[PDB]
Amino acid sequence: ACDYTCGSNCYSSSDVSTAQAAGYKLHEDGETVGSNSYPHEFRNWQGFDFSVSSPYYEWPILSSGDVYSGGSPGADRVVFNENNQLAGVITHTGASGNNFVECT
Ligand SMILES: Nc1nc2c(ncn2[C@@H]2O[C@H](CO)[C@@H](O)[C@H]2OP(=O)(O)O)c(=O)[nH]1
Ligand SMILES: [Ca+2]
Repeated sequence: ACDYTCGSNCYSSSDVSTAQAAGYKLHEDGETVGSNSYPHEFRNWQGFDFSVSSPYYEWPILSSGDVYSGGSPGADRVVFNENNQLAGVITHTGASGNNFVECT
């Protein structure tokens, strides 16, 4: 069980796909939701080793299973590129400061 584990949140590949589709849709229409304007470009400061090509975009994936629509983001995120490919799943949980750690 769990294709991705961010902290204690367990996500299946289906949860990730759904979250990605919603994030990508907004990106291609040029729209954003939430105070931090999601989805927004992800600069990958930490140099995560994503295999897919940049640019990258940060989009919240909620543990409640709902698609993000502007409320509180939480700590988990799906990163995808303009080719609509999954770059990876990361979280703020377990990281210090304003950094991320990859979900296992
Ligand atoms: N932690 C972090 N924030 C990022 C990254 N890429 C983009 N951001 C967010 O997007 C802005 C533009 O690069 C940054 O100031 C940062 O704002 P936040 O800390 O407000 O999320 C990244 O790799 N790591
Ligand atoms: Ca952020």
